[PDB]
Formats: sequence, C-alpha cells, structure tokens
Amino acid sequence: LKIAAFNIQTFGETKMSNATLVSYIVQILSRYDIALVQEVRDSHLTAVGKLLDNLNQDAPDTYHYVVSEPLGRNSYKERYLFVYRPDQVSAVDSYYYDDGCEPCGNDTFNREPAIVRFFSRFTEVREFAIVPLHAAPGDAVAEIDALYDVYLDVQEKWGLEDVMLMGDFNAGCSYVRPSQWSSIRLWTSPTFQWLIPDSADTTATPTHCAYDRIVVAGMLLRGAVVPDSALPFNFQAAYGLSDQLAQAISDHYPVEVMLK
Ligand SMILES: *[C@@H]1O[C@H](CO)[C@@H](O[C@@H]2O[C@H](CO)[C@@H](O)[C@H](O)[C@H]2NC(C)=O)[C@H](O)[C@H]1NC(C)=O
Ligand SMILES: *[C@H]1O[C@H](CO)[C@@H](O)[C@H](O)[C@H]1NC(C)=O
Ligand SMILES: [Ca+2]
Ligand SMILES: [Ca+2]
Ligand SMILES: [Mg+2]
Repeated sequence: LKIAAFNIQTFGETKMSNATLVSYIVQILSRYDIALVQEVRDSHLTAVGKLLDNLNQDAPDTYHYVVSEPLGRNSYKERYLFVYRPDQVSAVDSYYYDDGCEPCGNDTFNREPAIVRFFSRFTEVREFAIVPLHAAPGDAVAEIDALYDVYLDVQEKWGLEDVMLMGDFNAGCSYVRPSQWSSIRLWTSPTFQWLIPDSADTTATPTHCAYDRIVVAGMLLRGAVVPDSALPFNFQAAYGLSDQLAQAISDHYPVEVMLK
C-alpha cells in the first residue's frame, strides 16, 4: 500500500484551472492509495471538487476524500485534504486536535492537525491514524515537538498506538538547525521512527532541505513499514520536466512510503 504527503504550493482555483498543471498534479496523486495534500487555499471547496473530478475522470469512485475546514491564525487559511482509493482503504472518522486557546494567542499550532483514522484490509496494520502537519516555519521546533502531545491525544481518543505523523514539518535548513533536534520530543522519544532522513531533499527548488517528513509509531504500523521505502518523489526528474514547469507544480516534492 502506498501513502504520500504533498505540499502543493497555494493549491486552489488557479492551479486547478490550468490543464497542464492539473495533468501533472493528477499524475502524481494517482500514484498513491492515500495522499495528504497541504496548502489547500479553497474557501468554497470548488478546487477540491475539480481535483476529484479529474482524479475520477475515467472511473467514478477511483478516489474519495476527506477535507478539513480552513485552518490558520489569520489569512491565508489552509485545509488539510486526504484523497484515497476507497477500494483500498476506508476513511473511518476524524477530529480536530485541541491545541489550546486561539483567541488568547496561546494555542500551539498555526494549523492544528485534522487527524483522520483509516482502515486498510491489505496491510499488516488494519487500523491506523494519520496526523497531518504543515508547520509554521518560524515555529517549527515547537510545533514538531507538540506533535508528541498530539500522539498521546490520539490514544486518548481512539485507543490507537498506530499513528503516522507526516507532512511539511519544515524540519530542516534554517527552520530547524542541526542542534535544535534534542528540543523535539517527537524526535528524542524512541516511540517514533523517522522514516524520511535528515539528508533528504524534499524541495522542488535548488535548495536541499528535508522539510517534509514521515514519522511512525505503534507495533503493528512500524512492522508494516517497508524499511527504506520512505523517499521524496522527485517528479521533475521522474517526468523529465524543466525547472520552470516543475516549480509551477509546487516548490515541494511529495514524500511517499510503502506499507506491507
Ligand atoms: C498553465 O501553466 C503553464 C506552466 O506554468 C504556463 O505555461 C508557461 O507560461 C509561462 C509564462 O507565460 C512561460 O514562461 C512558460 O514557457 C510556459 N510553460 C510551459 C510548460 O508551457 C501557462 O501560462 C499556464 N496557462 C495559463 C492560461 O495561465
Ligand atoms: C493563555 O492565556 C490565558 C489567559 O491569559 C491563561 O489563563 C492561560 O494560562 C494561558 N495558557 C497557557 C497554556 O499558557
Ligand atoms: Ca492553532
Ligand atoms: Ca531541492
Ligand atoms: Mg509553502
């Protein structure tokens, strides 16, 4: 089974009204049984609707989706979107993480995770959750750290230790410096296995940064991970694109992984 997290830079009406970009976005997303899409700026869900229509172009129900409400402390707010192949997996339910008091300017996440629970008959782990995160780059250390508490919360809600935490964590370059790692409970705790390594390049631009990550916890899920299957998908190289076209699709590569 194949799972990916993809930040598609300011995804919304503009990209979805461009047939060339749609073509590639669809081709990338269609690789996966579950795909998290981040940076969804789509206040009326019309871009999301266009995406699904394109995903389902030659067969209805090829993809279903779950989408969060817009999240963020001010403009511009972003939705977390999960598209998935419903013949492969089922999105069972979801909830918004309680990151404390927003009106207070006190809360722990810019875009608190909208957590989705999946059932998957073809893998060694049947029940697992995905916690999505597009971290605020200026608060990346505290937000990644806070995912430790999100993990503990998932066990409170669902009794579930099998949890994949993934997305654009902004976990590298200037946002998380080499020595700041011990400040991050999600990293210091042996509860978690970091699948995308520190050496990864997950940017479509010429920087070399391991921004986008996939982290797993729980006996059944960790056992289900194919070791070394977690990698950035360089769609520029894969499809032989120019720098221009690649970067117009997104400034990030998806990060993908296989579960057995
Ligand atoms: C759809 O997207 C493509 C790719 O970004 C756009 O085509 C590019 O347009 C720019 C600016 O005019 C050119 O510099 C590139 O040479 C074009 N790239 C390719 C691959 O052809 C196009 O502008 C978009 N279409 C519309 C109508 O906005
Ligand atoms: C945030 O603000 C409220 C009101 O000032 C305060 O009572 C609370 O202790 C603060 N919360 C945290 C988690 O620091
Ligand atoms: Ca918040
Ligand atoms: Ca790069
Ligand atoms: Mg971005």
